[PDB]
Order: sequence, then C-alpha cells, then structure tokens
Amino acid sequence: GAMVTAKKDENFSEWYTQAIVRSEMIEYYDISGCYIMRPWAFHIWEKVQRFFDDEIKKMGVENSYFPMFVWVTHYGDSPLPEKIAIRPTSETIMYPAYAKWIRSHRDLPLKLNQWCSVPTPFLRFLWQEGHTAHATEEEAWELVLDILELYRRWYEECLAVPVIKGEKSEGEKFAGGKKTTTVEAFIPENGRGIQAATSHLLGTNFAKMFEIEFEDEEGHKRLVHQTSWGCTTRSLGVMIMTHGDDKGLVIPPRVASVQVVIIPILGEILGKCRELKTMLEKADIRVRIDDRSNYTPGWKYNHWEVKGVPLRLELGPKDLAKGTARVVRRDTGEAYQISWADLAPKLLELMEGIQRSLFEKAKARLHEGIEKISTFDEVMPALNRKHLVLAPWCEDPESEEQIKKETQKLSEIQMTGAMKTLCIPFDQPPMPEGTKCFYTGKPAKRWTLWGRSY
Amino acid sequence: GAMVTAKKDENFSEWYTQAIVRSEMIEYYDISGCYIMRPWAFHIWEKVQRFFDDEIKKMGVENSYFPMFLPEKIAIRPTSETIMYPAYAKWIRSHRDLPLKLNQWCSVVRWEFKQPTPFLRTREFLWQEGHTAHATEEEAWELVLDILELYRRWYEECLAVPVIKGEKSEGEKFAGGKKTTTVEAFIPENGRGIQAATSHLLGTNFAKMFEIEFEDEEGHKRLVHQTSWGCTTRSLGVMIMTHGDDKGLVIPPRVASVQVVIIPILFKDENTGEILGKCRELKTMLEKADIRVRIDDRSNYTPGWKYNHWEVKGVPLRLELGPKDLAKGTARVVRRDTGEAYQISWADLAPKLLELMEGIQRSLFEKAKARLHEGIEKISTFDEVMPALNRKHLVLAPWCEDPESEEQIKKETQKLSEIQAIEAGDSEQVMTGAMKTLCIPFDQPPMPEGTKCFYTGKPAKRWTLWGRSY
Repeated sequence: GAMVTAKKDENFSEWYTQAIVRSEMIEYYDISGCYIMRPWAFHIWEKVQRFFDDEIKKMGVENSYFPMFVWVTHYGDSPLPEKIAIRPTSETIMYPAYAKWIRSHRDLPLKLNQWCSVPTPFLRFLWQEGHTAHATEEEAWELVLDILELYRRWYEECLAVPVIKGEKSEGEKFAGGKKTTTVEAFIPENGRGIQAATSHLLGTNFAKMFEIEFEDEEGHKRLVHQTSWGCTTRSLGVMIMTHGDDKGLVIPPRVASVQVVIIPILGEILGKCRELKTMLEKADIRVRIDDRSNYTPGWKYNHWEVKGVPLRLELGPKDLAKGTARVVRRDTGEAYQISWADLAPKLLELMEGIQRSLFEKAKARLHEGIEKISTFDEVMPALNRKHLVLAPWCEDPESEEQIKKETQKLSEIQMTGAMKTLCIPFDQPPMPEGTKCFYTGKPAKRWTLWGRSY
Repeated sequence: GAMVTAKKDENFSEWYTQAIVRSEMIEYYDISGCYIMRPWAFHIWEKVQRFFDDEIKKMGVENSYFPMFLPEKIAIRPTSETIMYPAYAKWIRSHRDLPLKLNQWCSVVRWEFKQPTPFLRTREFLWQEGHTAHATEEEAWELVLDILELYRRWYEECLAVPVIKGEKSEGEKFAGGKKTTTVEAFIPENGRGIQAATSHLLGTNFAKMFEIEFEDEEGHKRLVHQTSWGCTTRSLGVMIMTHGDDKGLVIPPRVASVQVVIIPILFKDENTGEILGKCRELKTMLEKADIRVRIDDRSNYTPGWKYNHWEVKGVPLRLELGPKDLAKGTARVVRRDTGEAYQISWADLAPKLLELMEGIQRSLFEKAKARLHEGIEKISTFDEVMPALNRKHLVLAPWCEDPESEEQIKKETQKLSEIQAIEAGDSEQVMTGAMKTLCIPFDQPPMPEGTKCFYTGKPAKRWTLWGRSY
C-alpha cells in the first residue's frame, strides 16, 4: 500500500523522501546518509550514462581508470608527494600522467573520461568526469561548449528538465580555471536554483603547475590548454522534483525502467496480455505485466502510479469483448480506448507526447519562476515569491559577497536564505546604454541570473 | 622505440611487465604498485562488459549499486553479503517477489600486494558481481550454469581464451555456499592453473543466516535458494598471457581498440599528399564496414618504428601503402599473430580484412586450445605427479574426493617440490610449489569400473584436474 501522503507544495522534503522510498528507488539502512540504488533509479542512470557515453565516444573521448581519492607558486614547483598532500584532488592524480604522456603536438588532443562511484539522496554517489588537453585555446573552448550542449541534451532531451546555459561568476567558477560554463535548473516548490552540470575551461593554469608542455610544428615548446567537466547523479534528483506530483513519481518515458504496465482484470485474458506484451516489446517498448494474485486492481494502480510509469494498460472482459484496451497516462489523467492493432504506434506517439508535455510544462514553470528586475528593492519580494531574479550586474566580485551577506541579513521574516549568482546566461537580453548595476550603481555589464540555491 | 626485450618463455614476469607497460595499456603511478588503466585496456574491458551486460539483461538481471561501509580476488573490502542480504531479507516477502536477480559493475583500488601483478594478483581491479534468490534450488542451479556459460563465452568468444568448466573441491569452494562452479585457465609459460571466473550455488545457508524467507502459494514460510557470481579484470591479464609472444601483445580482433592500423610509407617530399589522402579515404571506406581504423601519419618515426610500436600494442592487422602500392591499386596487409603478409586490392579491402580478422580470432583460439590440451596429462598413480609438475603441466587424475587427502597432497607436493635454493642470473617471481585441485571438470572423461584413487587407493569417484595454481 505504498501511497504518498505528504503534499508536494506543502511538505516538500517529506514528499521527496516518500517518493524516492515508496517507489522502490532507494533503500536506507541505520548508518547516516548511506543508501542503496535499486534498479528503478539505476535504470535511469544507465540510460543517461549510455547517452552521454556514446555522445562522447563520437567526440573521440576514451574511457579509463585512474586511482582517485575518497595555491599558485608552492603547489607547482614542489614534488608530487607534496602536491598530493596539498591538493588531494583528481587533477593532482591525473595531470602528472598527462605531463608524462604529452610530448609532441601529435599527442594532442588528449581526451579522457571516467565514470566513478564512492544528507538527502541524489542531492548530496555515482558521477562522471572528463579531462582534455589541446594545442590551442579555441579547440578547448569548442570542446567545452560541445560538452555543455551534451549536458543540455542530457537534461532536456532525456530527463525533460529545461536548463539554462550560462557562465559562472568569478566567485562561483572553478578555483584554478580561467572560465566555467554551467547549466542551471529551477525548483519552484522552494524557489531555488540548482547546478545541473558544469564544464570548465582550465586553459594553461594547470599546465603551468605540472609542466604539461608540447612541441608544436615549428618546434616551439608551448603549454597545453586543458578543460574539465563532470556530471553527477543529481540529474536524477532534479528529474524527480520537476515532474512528480501528489500521487508520487512521474518518470519521462525516455528513461523509464518499464514504460507501460499491463494490468489484468479478474482465463484467456492472461494469454492475450502476454501476446500484447510480446507485440509491444518488439517496438522498443519496455513492458511489465503485473499479474499479482491477491492484489486488487486499484492497489496495482496506486503502486505503478507511485513508481511513476508513464502509461498503464487495462484489459478486462468488456475490453476483451469490444476489441479495445484502456490506456491511461501518468502526467495527466487522460484515458484512451484504443484498438489492439493500433496499439504500438499510437502508444509510442503518446510516449513522445508525454515527454514533450513534461518538458514544455517544466519550461513554462521555469519562465514563470524568473523576474526581470532593475533595482535592488525588488529582490526581497521576488525571493519571497519563490522566484529567481535576472538583473544587470557589473560583475564585481566584492558586490556578489555584499549581496549575499545582505540578503542573508534581510532574512528577518522567519538550509540557507541568501541569494547568490546562479549564472550569467549565454542568451543575453539587450542591454541599454546607460543601464546601471542593480546593487552598486556602477555601469552594468551583463544580465545575471541570481537566486537562492542548493 | 619501446621494444619488448625479454623472452616470454624465459623471463615471464619481466615479459608481462614490459608488455603491459610498453603497449600503453597501463601506467605505474608510485612505488607501491598503484597504476592507471589506460584506454588501450579499458576498451577491452568495455567490450567484455557490454557483452556480459547485454547478455544478463536478457536473463532478467537488473543493475544496481551497493556502497561499502571463494569470491576470487575479494579477500579484502567490507564484504558484499553483509550489506546486500539484509536488504534482500527486507525485500523478499512472498513467491511473487521471486526470482530476484541483481548485478553491479564496480571498481576498487586498495593497498597493493607484496610482489603484485596488475590485471592478475592485485588489490586494484574492476569487476562485476551478481546475486540471485529463487524459490527452488533447481532454478537457482540453472541460473548458476547459465552464468557459467556466459563466462565461457566471455573468455572464448570475446578473448579467445579456452577455459575448463568444473566444480571446486570441498576445500577449495566457497565455504558458505553449497557448491561452487568455476572456469579454469592454464598458463603454459609457468605451467599454472588460474581461476578465470566463478559462479556459486549458495543454497539456503545465507538464507538461514540473514533470515531471507518467503511465503509460498499455500502459506508456508520457506527459505530462498541464493546464487552469486563475479568476474574481474583478471580476464584481461589472462588474455595478455595467452596470446602474447616475444614481440609483445596480440589482442583478438573482437576486443581490439584498433583493428587495422594504416601506415603510409613516405620517403622524401614527393608524392606525399596523394598517399595521405588515399590512406584517409581507405580509412573512411573501412570504417563504413564497422572496422576500427587508425592512421599513423607521424613523420618523426620511420615505418619500422611504427611496425614495432603497433606490434607491441597488439594491433592484429597493419596496412602498408607505399607509392608502388598507390600505382598498383593494392595494399600490403600484415597480420600480427603469424606475420604472414597479403596483397589485397582496394575494392577487396573491407571483405578480405573482415575475413582475416575472423581467421586470426579463430586461430588465436585454436592454438591456445591446443596448448591447453598439451598441458594436461592424464595419470593413474601418484609417482606420475612430480614429473608432470616439473614439465610445467597440469594433471587429470581419478580421485575419491576425500577432503583430508587434498591437504595431504598439497603438503606432499610442497615437500617434493625441492630446488628451492638456486636462482641463477635471472630471478623471477617465486610462487608456492604445492599442487591443489583446480576443478572437477564437467566434461568428465569416462571412468572404467574399479578405478582406484591415484593417491589414497580408495575407489575413485571422478576425474579431477590438479596443478600448481595462482
């Protein structure tokens, strides 16, 4: 009787917990935080993993395994045993091997990636990270933007979660990198931004510290231009929060463990159900026939609705007589009495329509969750409406810290509560000439998306 | 210009180290032995992983992830059973919940062994492990045998390494389970058997231990019949030892990262662009046939350097194209396994190369199978053991399957090993000289009535494969 009792707009954290637990997605035990990823979510992880892996195989990225863990001048001209102690990161492990392997320009580009594995689930796990080294900065930037587009496709085309491409501020970018691109998603229930995925342009900063030098065509020793990117299982959690409802989970059909479940209504109907399942499995459709004995049909309805199957198929005596089956979708309560012959094509059409509907509704909520302001006195109401803000900014690093401190102090009205830079979006609205910064008053530079975040 | 200098049948350990390092499929990181797995070997691991995963997904096995707070290479780590089987008991409630089939692909790196061997005896490896629970013992045993057949296909159809299916002795099986099946491989250069993969019939012991019960159709609470299996990157190591030669590695074309390497022959600054463009269009043509191709147009190295480089890396086929071959409209394809050269027209390149590839794979398999057949001696009495062991061979003997007799034989063969005091001008890795049961093979040779045990003299039960092991 796994039935979600908490309401999504009321008790959001308890709703998330009940949704991820009751749907047989994860399983806790007594120690704090640790959980087990049951197949219901690991199938989604696999699907997105296969997508990203094939797409980076096309780009020439090769997978590998490095033994990874669990300031300017000194870290750089110090030996590797001390470099590991100072910064025990994946860069300190990988980039010495990069310096050993890279010697000639014909050794570039070097593209490596690894899928690694080692509170609240799916927020703070499995992930992937990749590192590249190129001969020029233009090639590095091209690869960074390609990976960011791959992340946009990961979130929007697979999980139906709309993300905003942008550039991180000087305070939120990678510490040693030159520039950091990102994609951002929005959770309306708490009105908070979240970093969906990240992609960094490291440049020659790390090549300086590890002496990752190469000889070009003219025989000149030049530094490589490195990039690094990564994406975690957070994509699952976001995908859980943007589509679920009070009934439970709603999983987009492109990543569903089982896309359509066939429920009998209670002799020959079981054979006809198996025939329909064999017919549907041929057309790429993932089918599971829930032929439980004692469980009532409504119990199975609630079970598969909590699990979040996009479509469920009912076949009863009247359905067997009139020649049609009763399919019902999960995002909305729309039902369809459809013939057995036209089952597979119209079912996959319904699946694509459900995916597009989920993405479009999430994009509409995203657009409704952003307020384009101009002066600072609008930030506190906009934040109190569970919304993000898009304001003109001069991109002064001190101003960001000042705004965060003041917005945290302006939390008199009873995680955190401060407002930080989500990103400087690539899609920049037009900036009038004399436009001033929304906080300092200096000449503004670009439109920056701010808001509360995870 | 990294060449493999050690002879494979003279300095086997040095040969293995040179072969894995100079082929750019491994990179040692520090003094402890910690190493990086480079894409040249990770591609083979990805191929075998894709095969096994697609095959077990047809069996209804679903992938999952469990963290960390005989099973082959796992004499370390915090155990998988104590983490999984509590959740298994919490999940399984009725026969409707069965059968349960889970699997996970994992990787680990711990403090390295004393005198380690990467992709073999090492505390750093990638692997997969699966666990199942069934209502009956028959279904569980059938799944065990299906997984063992999948392992046989993993080693033979993918890596071209012949293996022997069998069951472990009472003293060499998973002590917690009921019966432990296995596949065994043979290394002739040191004459040692090795456990390629394992599949266990755990039975109801862990069901009792973790209270994993279920209600049947009538209502009685019964125990589940559990199985578990696993396979590591050790396969790669075996695939390295089985097909490698004095020149370096020989990778079967099915799992090769690069199947055909194109080497344009360019002398002087004349007719270079035409040859390069022709090599590029040939690469595109071959890629249109699902052939993995790569062109080595590096000018700082001569053709001989490239030959040795891609021979050490183990590319099964290389394609030479000079200006004379540009004129004749043909190319010279050299195979890595035997070295035989062929002259093939451009229109025949893709079909003849797909054919050469299959031929090299089958030959790679058949030669190793012949070596395996030649490394096993069928004996009848115990005084035949130490000779056959000194010939770096295994033995197939009739045995009564007495547990204490196996320990007696281990101690006796260790006492009779001798020569444990002369290392000449070439010291290698010293392993134990005792002989133990590798497996009781499924393919049992016929047993004539009245056959006595080769050691105890008691009535012999079955043919058992003994030998020195890893």
